[PDB]
Amino acid sequence: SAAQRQGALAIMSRVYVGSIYYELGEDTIRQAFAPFGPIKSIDMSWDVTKHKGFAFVEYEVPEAAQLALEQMNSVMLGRNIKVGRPSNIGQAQPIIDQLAEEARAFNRIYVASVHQDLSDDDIKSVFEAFGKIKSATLARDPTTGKHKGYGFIEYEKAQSSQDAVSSMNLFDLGGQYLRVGKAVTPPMPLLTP
Amino acid sequence: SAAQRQGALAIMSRVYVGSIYYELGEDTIRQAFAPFGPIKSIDMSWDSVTMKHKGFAFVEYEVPEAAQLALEQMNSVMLGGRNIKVGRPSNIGQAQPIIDQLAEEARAFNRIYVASVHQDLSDDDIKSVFEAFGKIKSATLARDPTTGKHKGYGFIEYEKAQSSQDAVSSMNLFDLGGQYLRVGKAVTPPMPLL
Repeated sequence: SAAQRQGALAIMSRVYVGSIYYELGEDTIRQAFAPFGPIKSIDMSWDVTKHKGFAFVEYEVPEAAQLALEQMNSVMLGRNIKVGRPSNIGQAQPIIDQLAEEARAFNRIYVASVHQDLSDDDIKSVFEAFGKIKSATLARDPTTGKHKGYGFIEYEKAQSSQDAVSSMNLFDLGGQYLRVGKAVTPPMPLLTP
Repeated sequence: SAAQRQGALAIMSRVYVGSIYYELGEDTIRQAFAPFGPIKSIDMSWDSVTMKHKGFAFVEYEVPEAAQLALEQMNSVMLGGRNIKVGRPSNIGQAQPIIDQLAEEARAFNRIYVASVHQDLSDDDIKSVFEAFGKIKSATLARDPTTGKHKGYGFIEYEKAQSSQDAVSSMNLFDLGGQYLRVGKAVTPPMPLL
């Protein structure tokens, strides 16, 4: 149902961050996870005595959490943090799996850490180098219209999309490294079909 | 030094597996991590009084590449959806320089690691399937010295970096037999001590 696919997406957008050093606060966390997408919010455990060592970071989109998942299982001054999906995924797993399946019918990729000055056509040009693009569009603040550093690209061909992730992830663009990954949800996840 | 590059490789071959459910034993762990490479050994915490394990263990592979793939691929579920967490060992500090040094040298080669290679596939089979992404300089499966039977994994070297990149991008999780190859970029140079 629309409401269910909505609650799965919500859960799909969260990552458990564990083993947070004791001096580290929401700001270091935020700073360390933002390259995968603008942080929507963060829930840090709280104790008497400072946080219980863990938190929950929520992105605006599932793709961000997936990239963060895959890329942050590492060090906040060699091995401290562990990253993972939230524990109450069970009941939502069916729809999530259902979503991952629908996503495969599209050759859609997610791009993050897009420098503020790059525009849509810039994105289109760099990326259209792996294949004919059906669409490439950066997300933006409705109020302002300024793009929020990430977006989605749709290729005509699966190989094109595959080549792009393989080639452009961690690609140095400005003093920033793009974070690229395959979409984990279909374009508009809940119409009527 | 030869001895130092040796101790880094040793550390590079280990992954911390955490949040192990309380009934799970060394066998489930072994079974869940072997697709990335044959397990050399496993060290499971133990509580001498409770009379059970402390929830974590240390799995050692025969090679660093296995641990890297396992690292990247097992941060997931052993009954539920999310139980296990995977990571590198905590005493990497002193060895980080050499490890970084190793990762740097590895980039001068277009070498990939392939695991979960079915027992019947031979070297040339590997060569053929993979030579489809580029001219291969070498493709060779590891084997038991005693027996000579290949141990399910091996290394391939392409002439070109794009070839190697296309292969990992294309062949990882590639269904070959009732097995899915685990492919990844080498993390060490061919013979890290000469």
